[PDB]
Amino acid sequence: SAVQQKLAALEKSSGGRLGVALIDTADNTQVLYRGDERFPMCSTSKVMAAAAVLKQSETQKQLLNQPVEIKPADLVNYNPIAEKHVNGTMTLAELSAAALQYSDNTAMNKLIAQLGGPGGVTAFARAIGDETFRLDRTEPTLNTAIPGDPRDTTTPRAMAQTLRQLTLGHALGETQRAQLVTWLKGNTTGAASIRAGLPTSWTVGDKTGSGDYGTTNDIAVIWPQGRAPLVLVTYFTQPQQNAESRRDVLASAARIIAEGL
Repeated sequence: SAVQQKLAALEKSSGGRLGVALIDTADNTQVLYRGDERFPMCSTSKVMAAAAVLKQSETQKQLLNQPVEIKPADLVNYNPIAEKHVNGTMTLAELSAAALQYSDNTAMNKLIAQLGGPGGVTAFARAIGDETFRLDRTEPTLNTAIPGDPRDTTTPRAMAQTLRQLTLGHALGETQRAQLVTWLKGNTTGAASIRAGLPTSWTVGDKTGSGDYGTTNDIAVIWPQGRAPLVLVTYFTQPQQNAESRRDVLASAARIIAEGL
């Protein structure tokens, strides 16, 4: 299609490897570009950790209000919110919000711990029917994004389907789903990524990710004004370990997708 030729050209112009999956929930049509290739998730994996905690809260009704101590030893490389609460506590809700809306890496590690390790995050993916997602490491080493390394990867197609289920479907309870949507809509890190390729009137909830090898990712649910929502996953990684982030590629891919709907 026109759209796949334009995405291939964008990819060729960028020097990297681009993976895209769009689900249009109006007709359940899908547009895929390298849709079954593995990409390093980097911080887009935080969505799965937060959703797993939300799932636990369907039975432990008070779980999100549970205080969790933030100690200096807990701090890793990027902790914009947890830093503000060292030697104090954050609730699991506050950690989930921090992980999602600020990409706080300490918060992500506390969510992983709450789930019993990376295996507990992966287990949740399996439980909701995602056989592709794998979380193997904690922060910050899950962002190494080494070419060919299957650790901490998923595919665009798999992540789109899973994001759809978590936000628009019923993999979570009604209150939990609404909370996740509210968290994603409040993301602060996304302005230059998918959002930048889309009409300003559209409502977007997204989670970015960044890592080594210039890895630059964004996964989004999109609510156009007067139109069924869309799920869009854009993954991008590059051949040089020290390559710079290319959020403009994600904006451009979103724009190409938006041209056609």
